[PDB]
This record gives sequence, C-alpha cells and structure tokens, in this order.
Amino acid sequence: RSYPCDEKKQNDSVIAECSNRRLQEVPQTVGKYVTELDLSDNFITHITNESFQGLQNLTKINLNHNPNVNGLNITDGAFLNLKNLRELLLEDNQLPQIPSGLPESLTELSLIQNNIYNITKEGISRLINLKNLYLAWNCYFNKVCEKTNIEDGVFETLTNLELLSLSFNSLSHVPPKLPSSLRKLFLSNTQIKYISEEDFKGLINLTLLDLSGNCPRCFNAPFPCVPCDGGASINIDRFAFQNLTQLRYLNLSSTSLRKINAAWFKNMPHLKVLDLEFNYLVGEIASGAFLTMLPRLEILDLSFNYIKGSYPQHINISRNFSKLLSLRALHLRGYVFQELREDDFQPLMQLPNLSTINLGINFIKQIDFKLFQNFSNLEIIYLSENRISPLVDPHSNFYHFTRPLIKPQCAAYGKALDLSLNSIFFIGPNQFENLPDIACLNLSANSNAQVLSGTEFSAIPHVKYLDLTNNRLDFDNASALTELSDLEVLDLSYNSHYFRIAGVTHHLEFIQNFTNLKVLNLSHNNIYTLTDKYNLESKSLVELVFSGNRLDILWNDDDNRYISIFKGLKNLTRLDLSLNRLKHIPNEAFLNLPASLTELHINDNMLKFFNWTLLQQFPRLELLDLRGNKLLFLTDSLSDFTSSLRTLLLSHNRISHLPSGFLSEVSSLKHLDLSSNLLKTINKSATKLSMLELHGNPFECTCDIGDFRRWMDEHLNVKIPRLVDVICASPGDQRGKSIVSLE
Amino acid sequence: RSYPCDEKKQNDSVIAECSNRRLQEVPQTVGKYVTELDLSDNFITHITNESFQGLQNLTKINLNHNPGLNITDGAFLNLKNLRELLLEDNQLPQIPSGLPESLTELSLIQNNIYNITKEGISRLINLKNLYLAWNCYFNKVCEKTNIEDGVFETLTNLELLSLSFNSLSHVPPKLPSSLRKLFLSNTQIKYISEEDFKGLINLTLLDLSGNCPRCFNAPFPCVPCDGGASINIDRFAFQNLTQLRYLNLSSTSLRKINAAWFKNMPHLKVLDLEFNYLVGEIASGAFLTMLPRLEILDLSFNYIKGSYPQHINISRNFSKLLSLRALHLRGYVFQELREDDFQPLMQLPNLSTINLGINFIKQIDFKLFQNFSNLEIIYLSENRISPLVDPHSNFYHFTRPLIKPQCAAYGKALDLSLNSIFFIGPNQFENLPDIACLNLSANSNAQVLSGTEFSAIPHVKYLDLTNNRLDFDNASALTELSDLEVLDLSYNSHYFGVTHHLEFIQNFTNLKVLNLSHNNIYTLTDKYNLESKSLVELVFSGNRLDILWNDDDNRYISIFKGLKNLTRLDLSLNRLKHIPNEAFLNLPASLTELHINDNMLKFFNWTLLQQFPRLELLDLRGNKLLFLTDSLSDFTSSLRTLLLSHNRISHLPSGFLSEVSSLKHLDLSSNLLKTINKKLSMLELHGNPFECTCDIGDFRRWMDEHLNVKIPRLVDVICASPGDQRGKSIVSLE
Ligand SMILES: *[C@@H]1O[C@H](CO)[C@@H](O[C@@H]2O[C@H](CO)[C@@H](O[C@@H]3O[C@H](CO[C@H]4O[C@H](CO)[C@@H](O)[C@H](O)[C@@H]4O)[C@@H](O)[C@H](O[C@H]4O[C@H](CO)[C@@H](O)[C@H](O)[C@@H]4O)[C@@H]3O)[C@H](O)[C@H]2NC(C)=O)[C@H](O)[C@H]1NC(C)=O
Ligand SMILES: *[C@@H]1O[C@H](CO)[C@@H](O[C@@H]2O[C@H](CO)[C@@H](O[C@@H]3O[C@H](CO[C@H]4O[C@H](CO)[C@@H](O)[C@H](O)[C@@H]4O)[C@@H](O)[C@H](O)[C@@H]3O)[C@H](O)[C@H]2NC(C)=O)[C@H](O)[C@H]1NC(C)=O
Ligand SMILES: *[C@@H]1O[C@H](CO)[C@@H](O[C@@H]2O[C@H](CO)[C@@H](O[C@H]3O[C@H](CO[C@H]4O[C@H](CO)[C@@H](O)[C@H](O)[C@@H]4O)[C@@H](O)[C@H](O)[C@@H]3O)[C@H](O)[C@H]2NC(C)=O)[C@H](O)[C@H]1NC(C)=O
Ligand SMILES: *[C@@H]1O[C@H](CO)[C@@H](O[C@@H]2O[C@H](CO)[C@@H](O[C@@H]3O[C@H](CO)[C@@H](O)[C@H](O)[C@@H]3O)[C@H](O)[C@H]2NC(C)=O)[C@H](O)[C@H]1NC(C)=O
Ligand SMILES: *[C@@H]1O[C@H](CO)[C@@H](O[C@@H]2O[C@H](CO)[C@@H](O)[C@H](O)[C@H]2NC(C)=O)[C@H](O)[C@H]1NC(C)=O
Ligand SMILES: *[C@@H]1O[C@H](CO)[C@@H](O[C@@H]2O[C@H](CO)[C@@H](O)[C@H](O)[C@H]2NC(C)=O)[C@H](O)[C@H]1NC(C)=O
Ligand SMILES: COc1ccc2c(-c3ccc(O)c(C)c3)ccnc2c1
Ligand SMILES: COc1ccc2c(-c3ccc(O)c(C)c3)ccnc2c1
Ligand SMILES: *[C@@H]1O[C@H](CO)[C@@H](O)[C@H](O)[C@H]1NC(C)=O
Ligand SMILES: *[C@@H]1O[C@H](CO)[C@@H](O)[C@H](O)[C@H]1NC(C)=O
Ligand SMILES: *[C@@H]1O[C@H](CO)[C@@H](O)[C@H](O)[C@H]1NC(C)=O
Repeated sequence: RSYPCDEKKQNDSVIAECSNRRLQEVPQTVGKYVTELDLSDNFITHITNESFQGLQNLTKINLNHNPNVNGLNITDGAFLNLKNLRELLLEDNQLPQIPSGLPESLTELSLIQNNIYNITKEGISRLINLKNLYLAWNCYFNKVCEKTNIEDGVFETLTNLELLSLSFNSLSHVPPKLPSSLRKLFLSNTQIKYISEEDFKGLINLTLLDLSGNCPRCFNAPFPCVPCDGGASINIDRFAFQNLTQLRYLNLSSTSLRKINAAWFKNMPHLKVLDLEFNYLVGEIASGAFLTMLPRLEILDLSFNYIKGSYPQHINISRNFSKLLSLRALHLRGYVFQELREDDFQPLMQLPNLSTINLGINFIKQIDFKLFQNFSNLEIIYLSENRISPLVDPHSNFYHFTRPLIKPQCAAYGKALDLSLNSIFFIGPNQFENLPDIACLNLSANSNAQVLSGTEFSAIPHVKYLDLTNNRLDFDNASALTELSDLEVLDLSYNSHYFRIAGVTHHLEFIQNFTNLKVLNLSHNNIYTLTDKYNLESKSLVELVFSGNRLDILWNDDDNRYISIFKGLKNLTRLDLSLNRLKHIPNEAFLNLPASLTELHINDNMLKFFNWTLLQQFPRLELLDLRGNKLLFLTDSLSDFTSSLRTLLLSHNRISHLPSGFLSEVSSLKHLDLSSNLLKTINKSATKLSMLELHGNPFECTCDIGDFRRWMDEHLNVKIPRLVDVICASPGDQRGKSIVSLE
Repeated sequence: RSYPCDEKKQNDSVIAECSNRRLQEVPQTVGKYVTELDLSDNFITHITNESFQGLQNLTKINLNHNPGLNITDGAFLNLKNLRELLLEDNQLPQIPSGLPESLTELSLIQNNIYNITKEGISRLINLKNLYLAWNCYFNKVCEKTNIEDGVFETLTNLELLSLSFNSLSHVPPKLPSSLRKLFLSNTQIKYISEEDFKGLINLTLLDLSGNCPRCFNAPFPCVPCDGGASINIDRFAFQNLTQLRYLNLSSTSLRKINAAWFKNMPHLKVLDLEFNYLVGEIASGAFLTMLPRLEILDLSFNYIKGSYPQHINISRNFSKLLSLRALHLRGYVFQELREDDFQPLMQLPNLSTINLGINFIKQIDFKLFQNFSNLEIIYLSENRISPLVDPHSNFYHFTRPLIKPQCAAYGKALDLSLNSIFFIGPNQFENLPDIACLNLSANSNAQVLSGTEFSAIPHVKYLDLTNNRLDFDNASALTELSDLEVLDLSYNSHYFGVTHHLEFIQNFTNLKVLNLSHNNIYTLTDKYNLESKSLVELVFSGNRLDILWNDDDNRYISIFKGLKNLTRLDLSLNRLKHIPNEAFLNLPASLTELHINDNMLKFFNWTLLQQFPRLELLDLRGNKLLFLTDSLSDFTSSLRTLLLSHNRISHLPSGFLSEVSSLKHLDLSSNLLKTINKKLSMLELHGNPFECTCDIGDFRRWMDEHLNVKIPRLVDVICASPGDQRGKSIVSLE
C-alpha cells in the first residue's frame, strides 16, 4: 500500500499519481517500479540532485504548478542523475531561467508559464534529442521582460525537434536558424508583425504553422490586446510560404487581415485546415481569389469577422467556395446578417463532403430552410443564437471552439439541427416544412410556450433525440409529441410555465404512448402534483431523471395517490431522485419503485432513515447512491437484504458507527463510500471489496484505531484512495496527520 | 419579558407576535394587556373555553395555518371586544358554532366549509368583511357549496363578501344592500341573471374572473364551459350598479362585450379583460364609448393561438377614453407597431402608462411615443427590437410596479429589457422622447461603449445594463450621460479570463450608485484606483477582491481609496480569507455601511475601526471568525449595527457590550457560543450550542434585569447540552 502517491499499472509500466496532495517535497516513499511520477499542483519548493535518487528508472516527471498559494528552486544538475528521463514537465513554476544541466536523454520538455526571458545555448543545446520543446507563456504583458531574447542559433543543435512552441512571448521577429526537422511551429501572440521570405526557408517539413494573434483584432477582446496601430494586418511577404509545401494546418486568426494573398498557397497543395477567425474578411469572403488555391482544404473557420456597427440584410458568398472540393466543416460564426437565401449557399451545395455548416451567433431573422435539402452529406446544421421566429489553460485552442457543436449522443442518431437560443416563442405550423429528415433537434432556450397537441413535428416525424430544455412548454394534452413515434431521448430539463408562479400542475400521460422511448429528463421541473393519472407508464423507458422535483410533497400526500408514480415504468434500470427534498420515503412507495432497477440515486436529499430491509424488492440492483443526506445508521446485516448491490455511496452523511458484521459479509459489494461522515474509528468486528472511501472522517487516532491499520495492511487488495485526506481530528498532537503515519 | 410571544406596543394598542414558534397549545403565558394576538403558522390542534380565559381585552386573533383544527362550539363567546377573527388554512369542516356578535371581520379561507348556514353566521349582525374563498375547489368531496337561502341577508352591514374558489354554479340570492365588494372568481358561474345583482346599489367592485376561463396554457387546473363558451351575462345584469369602480372579467372567454353592461355605470375606474378572446372587440369596440371615467384598462393575453399578425388593430373608439391612465396590452402578440396604429391614444390627456410586454414585436416606429402629453412609463420588455441601422394575491393582473420605482422617479422610463439589442444601434435612440430611466437588461448586448451611444437621450439618470456582455474598457464609455446617477452593471461578463478598465467612473460629475456585482473582476489594466467625488454607493459583490488584494506589487492597496464621498460599500462574495491590514485602512473614511459578509474571513482587525469615525453598520455574516476584541469602545463610538451571524465565535469577551453605548443591534446567531458570562436594543443569539448547566443562568438573569433589550426568535435559542436539555429553549430551565 503506497503513500502518499496512488500507484498503478498503465499499459506495461507503473505510474505514480501524486498530484494535489499538499506535499512540501518530493517523497522518498515512492514505489521501486515507478517510471512516471506526477507531483503537480503541490507545495514543493526545492528540487536538488537528491530529490529523485533511488528512482533512476524514471521516464517522465511532471512538476507543474509548484508551489501554490517565490517560485521553484531547481539546483543545478538536479536531474542529470536520471539517465532515462524522456519527458519533463515544468509548467507554471515561476522559473526565472531555463534550468541548467538538464539530462541529454530528454525528448519532451515543457517550461510554459514561467518567467524565463533568455533562451540560451547553455540551457538547451546539449538536448540534441528533443522532439517536443514547449517554451510558451513566458513574456506577455509584464513589466519585464521587455522582450524574450533568443541567443542566435540555440536551436539547430536540435536536429530532431519536431515541435517548438514560442507562442505568447514578445519576439518581434521569427528566430533564425530553426531546425529542418520541425513539423509544427507555434508562434501565436508573439508580436511578430512582418513575415519575410527568409523567415521560414529550410523548414520543408512544416505541417503546422501558428501566427494567430499577431496584429490582434482587439475589438471586444477578453484579454489585454495591443493592436498593430493603423489597424494594420500582419504583414506577410508574397513568397513567405513558398518552400512550405507540406503545410497542413495554418492558423491566421486574429491577425487583422483584410486581404488574403492567393500567392501564399501557390505551393501548399495539401492545406487541410485554415483558421481565419477574428479578422476583417467580410470583403474577401465576398470575392475570395484564394478559395481557388485550396482544393484539399477540409476545415475553414471564418468566424467573427463581423463589421462593427453593421447588421446587413444578406450574407455574400463568393462563387469560389465551390472550388473547396474537400471541405467538411465551414465555420461561419458571428458574421452577423439578417436573411439567408437559397441562392446565397449555391456554392456550398456542390461540395460533396461538406458535413458541418456552423452558422452560430449571426442573429439571423429569416432562413430559407429548403436550401439544406440540397446537400448530399449535411450531418450538423448548427444555428444557435439566431433570431428565427415562429413560422406562419494554455494547452487549449485559444480561438476556435473545438469541442462538439452538438452533443454526440444526439448527433449519433443522424442529421442534427440546433435552433437553441433563437426567437421561436411558439412552434409555428410551418416551422419545420422543407427540412430534410432530422434525427436530432435542439429547441433549447427559446422562451417557447407551445401547447403540444401532436401535430407540431409532423414535417420531421423521425426525430429521435429532442432537446426542449429551458422553455415554458405545456404538455397537458396526452397527444403531446405523439407524432414522433421513433423518439428515443427527450430532455425537458428546466421546463416551467411562462409565469414562474408557484402552483403549476403537470399531465404526464403523453409518455405512455411511446413504444421505444428510452431516456426522459424531467430535472428541475418542480413537479408536486399530477392531474387525473397519478402514474407514469412505459413499457420501453430505461432512464428517468426526476431530480429537482417535489417528490417530498407527492409521497406525503395523506390520501396516497402517488404510492405508485413510477411502478408502471416496467423496464426502468436507472432512476435519479436526487434534489427532491426527501426526509423519508413511505416504505410502500419505495417498494413500488420498479423492480427492474439497477441504479438508484437518492443523493442530495434530507433522508434521516433508510429501510435497508426493502432492498429485497430489488434483485437486480447494483448501484445505490445515498450521498449528501442526513443518515445516522446502517443495518447490522446487509447480505440478508440484497445479494446484488455492487456500489453503495454514503458520503456526506452523519454516520458515527459501523455495525458488527456489516462488511462481514456484504458479499457482492465492491465499492463502498463512507467518506465525509462522522466515524471516529472502526471495530475489527465491522469480502469481495475493492474500494473503500474514508477521507473526511473525524478519526480518533489512539491505539484503538490500530485494529484498523492492521486490517488495512492485511488487505492490500482493497483500494483506499486519497489517504492524504484520511485525517486525525484527535488527539492533536495527531490532528491533521494521515492515519498511516502512527505506530 | 413575555414568553413565548414577542410583545411590542403600536399606537394606543399592543401586539403580541407569536407565530412560527412550534407551539402545540395557546399559551396561558400571555400579557394581560394584549389586544392583538397572532398565533399563526404553528402546531396547534385545540381551542377551548379557557384557551382564552381572561383576555376580554382582545380584539384580533390570528390562528391561520394550524396545525384538522378543533374548536369547541362557543369557544370565542366570552370575548365581547372581539372584532377580527382569522381562521384560514385550518382544515375546518364547518363554520365554528357560536361566534361573538361583536365580529366585524371573519376569515375562513382554505378550509373545507361546504355549507354556509344561518346557524353559522346569521347572528353575526356586525360583520363587515367575510372571506370564504378556497373551500370547495377540486376535491371529490363537495360537488357544490350549499348556501342557505337568505343566510347573508341578515348581515345588513356587510361590505365585503368573498367566495372565490368555490363551486357555487350561480350567484346566491338575497344579498344585503350594503355589499360594496363582492368577489366571485373561479366559482363555476356561467350565467348572470338580471336578478342576481338586483339593487346592490353600494357595490364598487365585482369580481367574476375565471368563470368560463381561457384554459389554454393555464398553470393551475382549469375547465372551460362546454365549447370555447363564454360566461353569459344578461344584458341587464349590471343595471342598478352605478357605484362600480372595479370590474374583473379576466378569463371568462369573452369574444363579445355588450356595451349596455356599462350603460348605468358612469364611474367605472378599473376594468380587467385579461385572458379572453377579444382581438375582435379591440378592433371594433362599442363598449369603448361607454367608459369616459376609466383609468386602468387591461386587455393582456388575448392572443389568438397559432397567429403572429404583422399589426395591432386599435379601434378609434380608444379615444373615447378621456380619463385613461394605464393601458395594458401584454401578450397580444404582433410584429410591427406603426405610428398610425396608436393614433387613438395620442391625445388621451392623462395616459401615463403603456405596457406592451411580451408581444414579440420586431419593429416599432419609436417617434410615435413623442406624440403623447403625459407618458411616464413605456414598458416594452420581452419584444424583439433589433439593433437599429397565496389566496390574497391577484391571480391575473399582477401588481408590483412595472419598473423599479427608484428608476421611474427620475422621469420618463423606457424598459427595453429582454429584446434583441445585441449591440447598440447608431440610430437606436433617435426619435425617442427625453428619457430619464432606461432598462437595457438582458439583450445579449456586446457593445464596445465609446462615449456616443446614448447622446440622443443624454438626460438618462438611471441606466440598467444588467445581464449583458458590455465592454467598457474605453475611458469614454457612457460619459455622454453627464447627468447619470445610477448605473447597474450586475452580471456582466465577456461573451467568451477577462480584464477591466474602470477609468470611465471618474468622468461623472453626478454619479451616485454604481453596481458591479458578479463581474468577476480580478484585474484592472493601467489605472489601479477607482476615483470619484460624487459616488455614494458601490456594490462590488461577487468579484475577486481576494486576488486583487494578494497582488505582489501591491497595485490595488488603494482600489477605492479615491471614492471620497463613499458611504456604502459591499465586498460580499469576494472569497476573502484575509484583508491586508493597510488595504483595509485605505477604504473611504466616509463609510457609513460596510458589508464584508459571505467571504471566508479567519481574522478581523477590530482596532482599525478607528480609521472609520462614521461607520454605523458593520456586516461580517457568513465568515470563519474566531475572535471578538474585549475593548471595542477604544475603536469606535459610531457603530450601531454589528452583524456576525454564521461565524465560529465560541467566546464573548466580558463587558464586550460594556460600554459600546453606540451599539443598538448585535447579531451573534449561528455561532459557537456555549455560553455568556459577566444601551442595546436587539441581540440575536439563536443557533448556538448553549450549555444549560447551572453556571450561566447568570445570562438568564442578565436578561431579566434588561427588559428594554429585544431578543428575537427566543424559542430558537436552544440548549445543545447537557441533554436531555438538548432541544429545550434556554428560557425554560431552572
Ligand atoms: C437529462 O438527462 C440525461 C440522461 O442522464 C443527460 O444525458 C446524459 O448525460 C450523461 C452525463 O450527465 C451522459 O453520461 C456520460 O456519457 C459520456 C459519453 O460516454 C462515452 O463513452 C462511454 C464508455 O462507457 C460510452 O458508454 C458512451 O457511449 C460514450 O461513447 C461519458 O463521458 C460520461 O462518463 C462519465 O463517467 C466517468 C466515470 O465513470 C468519468 O470519467 C467521465 O468524466 C464522465 O463524468 C457519462 O457516462 C449520458 O451519456 C447522456 N445521455 C444522453 C441520452 O444524452 C442530460 O445531460 C440531461 N440533460 C440536462 C439538460 O441536464
Ligand atoms: C445594484 O445595486 C443597487 C444599489 O444597491 C440595487 O438597487 C437598490 O436595491 C435596494 C434593495 O436591493 C434598494 O433598497 C430598497 O428600496 C426600497 C424602496 O425604498 C424607498 O422607498 C421607501 C418607501 O417605500 C423608503 O422607506 C426609502 O427611504 C426609499 O426612498 C426599500 O423599501 C427596501 O427596504 C430597500 O431598502 C435601493 O433603493 C436600490 N437602489 C437603487 C438605486 O435602485 C440593485 O438592485 C442592484 N442590482 C442588482 C441586479 O442586484
Ligand atoms: C380581479 O380584479 C380585482 C380588481 O378589481 C382584484 O381585487 C383585488 O384583490 C386583491 C388580491 O386579493 C386585493 O389585494 C390587496 O388588498 C389587501 C387590502 O389592501 C390593504 O393594503 C393596501 C396597500 O397598502 C391599501 O392601499 C389598502 O387600503 C388596504 O389597507 C392587501 O392586504 C393585499 O396585500 C393586497 O394589496 C385588492 O385590494 C383587491 N382590490 C380592491 C380594490 O378591492 C381581484 O384580485 C381580481 N381577481 C383575481 C382572481 O385576480
Ligand atoms: C491555431 O490552430 C491550430 C491548428 O491549426 C491549433 O493547433 C492545436 O493546438 C491545440 C491546443 O494545444 C492542440 O490540441 C492538443 O493536442 C495534444 C496532442 O494530441 C494534446 O496533448 C492536447 O490535449 C490537445 O488535444 C492541437 O494538437 C494543435 N493541433 C495540431 C494539428 O497540432 C492552435 O492551438 C491554434 N492556436 C491558438 C492560439 O488557438
Ligand atoms: C442544446 O443547446 C444548449 C444551449 O446551446 C446546450 O447547452 C449547453 O450544454 C453544455 C453541456 O450540457 C453546457 O456546458 C453549456 O453550458 C450549455 N450552454 C448553455 C448556454 O446553456 C445543449 O447541450 C444543446 N443540446 C444538445 C443535445 O447538444
Ligand atoms: C430591467 O428589466 C429586468 C428584467 O425584467 C428587471 O429584472 C427584475 O429584477 C427584480 C429585482 O428588482 C427581480 O425580482 C426579477 O426577478 C427581475 N426580473 C427578471 C425578468 O429578470 C429589472 O428590475 C428592470 N430594471 C429596472 C431598473 O426597473
Ligand atoms: C460598438 O461595438 C460593437 C459591439 C458588438 C457588435 C456586434 C456583435 C454583437 C454581438 C455579437 O454576439 C456579435 C457576434 C457581434 C455586431 C455589430 N456591431 C457591433 C459593435
Ligand atoms: C398551440 O400553442 C401555442 C402556444 C403559444 C402561442 C403564442 C404565445 C407564446 C408565448 C407567449 O409568451 C405568448 C404571449 C404567446 C402565440 C401564438 N400562438 C401560440 C400557440
Ligand atoms: C470525401 O471523403 C471520402 C471518404 O472519407 C474520401 O474517400 C474522398 O476523397 C473525399 N472527397 C474528396 C473530394 O476529397
Ligand atoms: C429493457 O431495456 C434493456 C436495456 O436497458 C433491454 O435489454 C431489454 O430488452 C428491454 N426490455 C424491454 C421490454 O423494453
Ligand atoms: C456627496 O454625497 C452627499 C450625500 O448624498 C451629497 O449631499 C453631495 O452632494 C455629494 N457630493 C458630491 C460632490 O456630489
């Protein structure tokens, strides 16, 4: 049993997860087999040639974010002992210089978020084996440095370097003497205003070049931002990319470009992805000579080149967009325009592989929706943050929202269409005419108050995943949504009435109708009474998320109407009853919970009593989640009630005693979470167990606890995570120390 | 010191607050003098002869929300000065037998009283206001409220009679002539006879709302008459009702309004026609010519389902409304407002309020609001303007000012909240009248303010920009409003790690109140001080003063040093563990009210209160404070109100109060005091783990010696130990 780090196999090696544990120094108590050690986000202040002895097999060390709440003191040659160190991460360490005498065995070095202003031969030219060198975020908006200083030809000794990142350093100019081994050169936000012909010669293996943020488009810029003055674009010489014939990724976002020289791509027959966000290219989009130079371009971002002060009727799309044969995703966020017509997108209708059109946040009023029928491969039509009316961390892409436009689980069903955050206040009768066949649909957050009658979705009868979150919908008619017989997922999360006055009823009879409905989410609907039918019914449903409702009211109904609300959901395996303000559950009510359950969540309620006997009603149950409640005790023999339960989550409760033979014998239990409770100790009197969580208990650390210590040691198979936070409250002297420290 | 009731005199009388104390019976522990006894919201089950034994000097008794409640026939008879009895939410099956003739007001709301019998109330001759709403409404038991013939006819001083939320089917016969306010909402009365309201010549208010309701999109249950069928009101229904000031026909499913209804009704002042089907009537509108004295017309939510018309059709007969003060056309739902459409309201001399909330209007011809003599309130919330290039509440017409009063006070108010003004248009404000109060809240507004956006309405005194994404980095931002006094930027953040420039504040000659709550301010660029000679109030809640004051170079040690007129400052929710000792001394010495609550303070340097000779109120609630100083007098003589609840203070320094004569109100509720040892007016102790051992029944006597000092919530100052005692109130032990 390791301490303080959590140690485990990874692939074919053993790894030491030692992060966020308040260590003031590299431990010497690390396993012998460990080759990767993560000490990041700690209180480590100094590193000497002695810190990592007896650990010479180490391949990778991560020291990021040390220390927390002056920087890190790295003695010279501190690491020269480690003859196998490949990857060394020193990020956010407040380093004042490149540490000297770093092992020549290194292949990946990261020194981002430090105060390093000199890049010297001393520091890193002995490191002939570097593949990946990351020096970013060192001089930006800081009294010093004035300017990062790059000793002429530091690199070039680096004949194996493939990745170099100098982004976010005041460089003013591209370093000369860069190795020809480079494939990826990151120079975002480096105050490089001009790109000579000479600057990138000899880099005939370049696959990626990042020059974003040079001559920022500073307008409404979240971070500080010093534009070039004259509002001038970066200045790239004509033939400046002529011997870059491998370039696959070019990121010119936020370089104040008005004009794009088609010369730049003359020798770039493979350009795959072009970032042009945060520029002034409305003009160039209208004409665009350069579009003829990019028959292999797969991803084009022209987002956020709107013209301040302006809100034009139509978008202007060059004919040349049709020369983009290989285009897969066109990102046209925040161009800002009112009407979009069939004819405006004629160019894109020919592109065979175009599957994503992103028209996010253009505040568009009218769209000619039939136009999307005319595309062989549209999979994702993303129209969030428009005005359609009813119809009668420095390791993140800084500029292009890379996470999915639409929830995988929704898009997985087919063509997706996102109309969230528009003006669709009711669903017009022509709302969805001329749409192609949509499988996934977002109407979230449209202040939408439709009285659903069963005819609103007839034009797209095959929607499978429907997101209606954050509207004001009325599904009192039991025909509601019936035209969607293939619907599999429904999200009514956060749905209320338009008045947001307390006292709203709900009819849930529409649910029973669906023969393959699988997931329904009524979270935060504030349901306290159903009208007429007091049972939900489904032969298909598998998941109901009922959180943020008033089951506390429903089950305390003195006349007993909701004793079986859920029983008729006959296939249900997962039920989330969290946040329902539950003090206790009528025994009768709990025994009507569908016997089919596998996972039950009653966490974050106010339960003070739980009838462990009732788990006999539930032969298939595996996960029971009673976290964040007010429970005082546990039944002294669980086995007798269930032989199915795998995981029991009790954390954030008021349990001070473990019953005798509680764990002897739970039998089928693997994960037990008794963390943040009121245990002071554990009897030896209290198995197939494999996680036991205990951090956050006010443990009395005397000789009484010694029982448990030797139970732990004689049960290494049972993981107990997070030891650091298994804290003695008493008796300080002991207080604050980990219960693994005593004798 | 009355227990358990808190007692205090108001005018000649004397009140005994006695609610929310978990009482199971009527204390015989009651001040003999008490004339008003409030017992509501408790755990009471029985009322007897000698539940009020020697209390003949009682005048009002409230027993609402208890615990059903059981009352002995004649339980109240003894009390010959009993005027007002309130018995709501009591689960009563019948009207208590034998009630004092003396009653002028009775209330039996939210009970199960299905029969109104002479036996019950025919003796109560002096009744003026009788409330019986919500007894027979959607519970299978009681199909119908049974009302004895002429039961109310002996009540011949009866002014107000409410029976709303009861199935009656028809207006009861034999009502007394002295009725002035008859409330019959939600009663299932689809027909009004001529005889129903015969001769009620003192009526000023009639409520028929909710009979044959517009059930479509109704929050609570709802059942229309058969078909979309309207209430049926006989042509003569209202013929002898000349006094009527108030008529509520909300949600009666009206398509047609018979102008004859108003023939004999020249003084009608307020008329509710909300939630009906009168798009037609609004276009034609005969009834409109019969309403010369009407002041508040409400036509809200008459929208036709499925429809979204370009225009609104106002009949020209809208000009026959010469007394009009407020028109409420919410939820009509239309797309364009042309100058011509509101011709009929333009010379109505006293029209001060137009409310067009929730119409989803895309375009308005704004110059038209210039053709109005007395507009004060133009309410356009929840439309689509683009950038230009409880029983006793009102079910339907909601009452709560349309615009914060504080804003409206300044002059003409324009609320364009919840529209689509995603930036500020070059011509957004051209051809508006002279606006004093503007609400731009929640338009997803990303304007980079440059100092010229507002110059067509430069006389804005109160500007509300909350819930947008404004960029005010430029030092000229908003300066064009040199008369600006209130600025609200609550919840403003970038549309995507964002820094702030605040220089713009200094330029204002007359700015009173600045609100920056929830701006996640962690850094200022260039200038590190806020500066103003006018600012009285700053709200800096929900920002990163923890980061700013833990700067290495100490840039922000004088962030507010230069708000030299500052009286009120709010540093709540800033994640403060620790305020650097001299940063605290650089807060305006002008300060009167300093709020540092809902942070994480471990320590507080009580000495530094010397530098603040004006401080009346200090608020440190919701922190982790361990200690109070013993010598608070040395450090201030100004402080009146100190608030410490929700801290970890287990010790009260001896003679802490003695002598901080200045202190009037001291809140130590929800702290760790186990006890209290050896000129104040309130002291809050509840929520403390008191030890109820014999030592420190000192404090118990210290309470007796000082009756002047008020302790609220006494039933909740609760022994934790040794217990046994655990759960008992401190007051009870011996
Ligand atoms: C309304 O209610 C629904 C139903 O709950 C919510 O939608 C579900 O949301 C949950 C998360 O809240 C989703 O669960 C997550 O799925 C992710 C996708 O998993 C991939 O890989 C797994 C491997 O097993 C596959 O099963 C799956 O097909 C995918 O290929 C996972 O990333 C998530 O894993 C979580 O657990 C592990 C720990 O075990 C963590 O390491 C992860 O970080 C993570 O937290 C998780 O399982 C679920 O898939 C959604 N379902 C549907 C149908 O949409 C909605 O969110 C809710 N709506 C609103 C508004 O709240
Ligand atoms: C941003 O900060 C603003 C300034 O703090 C917030 O506005 C303030 O809101 C408080 C309450 O949150 C108001 O105080 C209330 O005012 C009413 C009315 O007071 C006036 O009239 C009464 C008689 O009716 C009289 O007694 C007073 O003397 C007043 O003249 C009080 O009745 C309440 O008890 C309470 O004090 C401030 O008045 C108000 N200031 C302004 C300038 O509006 C604002 O809400 C904040 N924004 C957000 C989003 O939170
Ligand atoms: C149909 O429209 C009717 C208007 O014709 C509505 O009648 C109004 O009913 C409301 C809600 O029950 C009632 O509530 C208010 O009155 C109580 C008494 O007023 C006191 O306080 C005020 C304020 O300071 C003062 O001006 C008064 O003199 C008095 O002292 C208040 O306790 C309560 O908080 C509330 O303000 C209205 O007074 C009543 N209007 C009249 C003129 O009687 C009716 O509600 C509506 N029906 C439905 C179902 O919506
Ligand atoms: C400008 O655009 C380029 C692409 O043209 C962006 O390059 C990408 O940068 C992101 C963020 O670092 C990289 O993602 C990372 O990948 C690695 C390795 O698989 C992983 O460790 C990280 O978790 C993350 O997934 C991405 O690889 C890199 N793209 C390529 C093709 O190398 C660049 O960030 C843009 N510049 C700015 C300032 O936004
Ligand atoms: C439908 O649109 C809404 C709004 O765009 C999406 O909501 C976002 O969801 C993610 C993950 O659930 C959150 O982190 C964001 O904060 C949400 N944004 C907002 C503005 O609320 C929603 O996920 C979309 N639905 C689908 C199925 O993709
Ligand atoms: C501007 O418009 C907003 C939106 O209607 C108003 O916001 C309300 O503020 C009050 C507090 O005064 C809250 O109780 C409500 O919840 C808010 N309503 C909404 C819909 O958010 C705001 O009051 C208006 N500003 C002024 C100055 O009148
Ligand atoms: C003077 O400052 C501005 C600021 C913002 C805009 C915008 C704008 C607004 C909100 C948005 O979400 C997007 C993408 C753009 C459009 C036009 N003109 C402006 C002028
Ligand atoms: C069949 O269901 C509906 C539901 C709602 C409407 C609405 C509507 C929506 C939301 C609102 O706030 C207002 C005031 C009206 C307008 C038209 N036709 C409808 C049809
Ligand atoms: C489109 O995608 C397919 C399969 O991924 C690929 O074979 C084809 O080359 C692509 N089309 C073009 C024009 O590049
Ligand atoms: C119930 O759902 C499970 C998947 O959760 C599935 O294996 C089973 O076939 C379903 N049975 C019915 C009747 O829906
Ligand atoms: C400072 O505040 C006081 C009280 O509101 C006021 O009388 C005075 O005019 C203000 N000072 C300035 C310079 O505006």
